[PDB]
Amino acid sequence: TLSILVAHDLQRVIGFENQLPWHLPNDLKHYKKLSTGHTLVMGRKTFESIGKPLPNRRNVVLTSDTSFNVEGVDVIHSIEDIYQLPGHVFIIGGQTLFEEMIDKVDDMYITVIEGKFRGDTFFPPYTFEDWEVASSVEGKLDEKNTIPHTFLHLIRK
Ligand SMILES: NC(=O)C1=CN([C@@H]2O[C@H](COP(=O)(O)OP(=O)(O)OC[C@H]3O[C@@H](n4cnc5c(N)ncnc54)[C@H](OP(=O)(O)O)[C@@H]3O)[C@@H](O)[C@H]2O)C=CC1
Ligand SMILES: COc1cc(-c2c(C)cccc2C)cc([C@@H](C)C#Cc2c(C)nc(N)nc2N)c1
Repeated sequence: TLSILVAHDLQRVIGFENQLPWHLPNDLKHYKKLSTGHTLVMGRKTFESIGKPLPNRRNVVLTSDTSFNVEGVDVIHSIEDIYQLPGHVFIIGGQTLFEEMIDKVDDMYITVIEGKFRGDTFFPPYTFEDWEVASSVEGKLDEKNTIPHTFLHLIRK
């Protein structure tokens, strides 16, 4: 199966100057959980901002740069390449990837940040008519997680 995994605010902002405008450990913990034992696909400029890759899951990068051959990471160069990848595959960003993939994924896992942050990169608009709300869970807030957030699981009708 093919899923989107994203965190966006109330105006679908996802990043500002190449990092997440917010910091929310519980999203990261939530993000962390589902990814384990699966494939993750990202645009070069997303991987760039992480540098250090994630343990215990197949990290794949999409770039047209054949020249890049960075240690311990699989490379692809087109969308077709994605179709030919076993197991459960996750689209993790960034924008230009989400834009391309939103109409191809089976379901979506969205953390909705209940706020309005300044951003320069966005998640594509989408209507609930196309999307069965399979689940909706309010995130708990403590001292380390100060921002209201909702974990959604949207499935295409
Ligand atoms: N809130 C969230 O859940 C997340 C937010 N972000 C945010 O996203 C922002 C980055 O967004 P964006 O600029 O879109 O970054 P991307 O990682 O999506 O960079 C896009 C790159 O992917 C490659 N690419 C995309 N499509 C193709 C294709 N069809 N064929 C070959 N290569 C392709 C290109 O690389 P190349 O030119 O080398 O070929 C392109 O430059 C950051 O600000 C970051 O903070 C990122 C992930 C998650
Ligand atoms: C090292 O672990 C990361 C750290 C950051 C990071 C943070 C949290 C703050 C400042 C700068 C950076 C680079 C970003 C990520 C990216 C890959 C992601 C993601 C993502 C998340 C967090 N949630 C949902 N739902 N989808 C997502 N694709 C991973």
